[PDB]
Amino acid sequence: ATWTCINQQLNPKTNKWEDKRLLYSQAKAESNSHHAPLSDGKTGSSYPHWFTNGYDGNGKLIKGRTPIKFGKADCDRPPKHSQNGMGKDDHYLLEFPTFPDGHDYKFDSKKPKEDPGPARVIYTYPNKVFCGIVAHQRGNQGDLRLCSH
RNA sequence: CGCUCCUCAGUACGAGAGGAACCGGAGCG
Ligand SMILES: [K+]
Ligand SMILES: [K+]
Ligand SMILES: [K+]
Repeated sequence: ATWTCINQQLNPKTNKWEDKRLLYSQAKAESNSHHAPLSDGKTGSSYPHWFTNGYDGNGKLIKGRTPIKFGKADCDRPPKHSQNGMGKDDHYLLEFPTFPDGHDYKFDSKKPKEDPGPARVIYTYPNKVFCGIVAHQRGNQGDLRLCSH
């Protein structure tokens, strides 16, 4: 499919704060999460890595929080995250950068860190069940939000 | 001792969405 993500970017090809409308191919996003390692950010970029989605390692939900209205089960099922993330029983949401040109992220180069952009593909652990494509509202930082489609 | 860079380490430690230090290396005061 294809997800529409809205984001405010300071179009360096201008400088000003512009309201871009990015379109992502669900197919390509999934491809991304597959070519991506199945670990909890112990890579140079730090991706992919756990997306708490408002939760804690227990499955209990953090104060003043509200999970992403994902839809499909699993994705909305309180996670279970244990330290290395590699809990022989754990199950949680991972996040990885995804881009409109749906190229695979250089997950291992810190210094210099390939800019991860505003969007990420969220998929289950350890089955990589695509959940959705969320993105920051302003720039490539801040609070994540589930885009439309 | 102070500052820049590497490294430590995307580690430790986090979960307001991130993220140190000590040791060590290069340099300036
Ligand atoms: K971690
Ligand atoms: K340092
Ligand atoms: K040092």
